[PDB]
Amino acid sequence: MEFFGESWKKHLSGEFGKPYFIKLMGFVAEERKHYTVYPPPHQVFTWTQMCDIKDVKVVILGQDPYHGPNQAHGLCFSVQRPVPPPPSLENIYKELSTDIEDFVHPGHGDLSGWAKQGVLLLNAVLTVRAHQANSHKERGWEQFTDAVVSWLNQNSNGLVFLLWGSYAQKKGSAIDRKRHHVLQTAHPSPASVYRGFFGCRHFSKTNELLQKSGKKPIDWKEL
DNA sequence: CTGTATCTT
DNA sequence: AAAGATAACAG
Repeated sequence: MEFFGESWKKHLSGEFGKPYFIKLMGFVAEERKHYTVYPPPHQVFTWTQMCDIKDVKVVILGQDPYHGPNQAHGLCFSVQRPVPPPPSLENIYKELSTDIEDFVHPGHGDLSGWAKQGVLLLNAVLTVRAHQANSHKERGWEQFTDAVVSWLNQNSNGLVFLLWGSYAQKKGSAIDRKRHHVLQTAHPSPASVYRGFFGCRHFSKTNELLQKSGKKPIDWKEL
């Protein structure tokens, strides 16, 4: 029992011994000694703890973790109780309300409900220095997350990838566009949401693509 | 009014 | 690479 869920560890451990990862983890450790880094150590890999890797069906991809005190916890866009939904999440909920008829604001920002249904809540970069958005980009996280996306692309079928923001969209290259579905839009952050997110209907679209593939749809209200 | 991306140089 | 411009709205 530990940081990486068993199935994920079993399919990603090969990255552990690679120089870029040994260097990456070294960087994060040094940063944590001089600054506050989010999320906490034991929460950087929460996204491997919600469901078996062979059960992922949808992948919502973000940029990097929330950089405010105790928001980030391993699942992209999610915040544990009693932390109130951050602006980006309130925008996700707003999109969900007009996109999904029955969806109503859950009264909290914890997205474990989606994750448990097979929605991988990943960010392109997995750690961030307090108060500095995307401060840990280009340190090795992207290559690690490329490995994640790559395993899914190669070992799964009919997955729905949701790329939110320019950085997440960089993963676009790694996905067989005819073997999987890739939907891309602006980051739900207030600073960019008006660039396409509001009105993207990614949630209903995901379910329609899912149904056509013969998979049960995600119950976005199940939170 | 301040804090929450994206494009350009 | 890093910073300026630009932008849109809830707390």
